[PDB]
Amino acid sequence: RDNMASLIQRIARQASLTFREAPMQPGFPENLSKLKSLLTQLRAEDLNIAPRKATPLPPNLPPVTYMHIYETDGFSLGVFLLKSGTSIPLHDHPGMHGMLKVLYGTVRISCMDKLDAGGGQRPRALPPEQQFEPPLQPREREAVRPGVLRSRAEYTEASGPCILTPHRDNLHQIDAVEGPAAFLDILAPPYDPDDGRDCHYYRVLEPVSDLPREVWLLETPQADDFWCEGEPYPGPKVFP
Ligand SMILES: NNc1nncc2ccccc12
Ligand SMILES: NNc1nncc2ccccc12
Ligand SMILES: [Co+2]
Repeated sequence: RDNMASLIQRIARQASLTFREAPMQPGFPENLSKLKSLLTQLRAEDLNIAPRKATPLPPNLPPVTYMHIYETDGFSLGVFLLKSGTSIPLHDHPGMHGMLKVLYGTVRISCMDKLDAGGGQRPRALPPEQQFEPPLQPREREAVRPGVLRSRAEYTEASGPCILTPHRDNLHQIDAVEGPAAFLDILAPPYDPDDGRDCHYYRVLEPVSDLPREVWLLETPQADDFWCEGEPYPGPKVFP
């Protein structure tokens, strides 16, 4: 069709409309569904990203890299590229909406939430006799929170986009399965560590089993061996 912008430009426009009057323009549910529809059409070749295959990882190379596409105050738009056998560790997205689309390879995504009384749960404190492996230091026991592990599935470019909300599937872990993988990620609002909106990491405690099952979650510092460095984005530019 004549004069159509690139798909990635149109994704960026729609995320901007989604996450920021006669006739009435779309509301949030309609805009979210349109954003989702655009992401379902996106292929790696639309970003000029050749699928990557396996090559031992030198200790100085990042396990994961990041391609910056665009960002505003409303959203961030970029690509994460995982090397073989790497993992984006379990983390949350506080108060955020998220949408991701696998471009190549296969990822295991585990989706979780911390219990929230605003949803009709009655979150309880960890019981004192409940023990774990490894055992919990006293300051760690006080910091444990209950949560629920909702799903743990493999996703490829043929899967629908994966969506999260402030209150549903807000925690996830992404493991690269059977070689390298990459996905396009939209986050809204973006992280802002200077304004106290950081990426928080977690571990699921193993005590002393189908889904969904309740679990115990402990926040933890970013792992020593996890870091994500930028690399050039080769696809169509998002203007301006
Ligand atoms: N930004 N660099 C790094 N950040 N965190 C962990 C690292 C581990 C090995 C090499 C580089 C690392
Ligand atoms: N699910 N992906 C991610 N979500 N939030 C923050 C991230 C930071 C680094 C790498 C991946 C991230
Ligand atoms: Co994430």
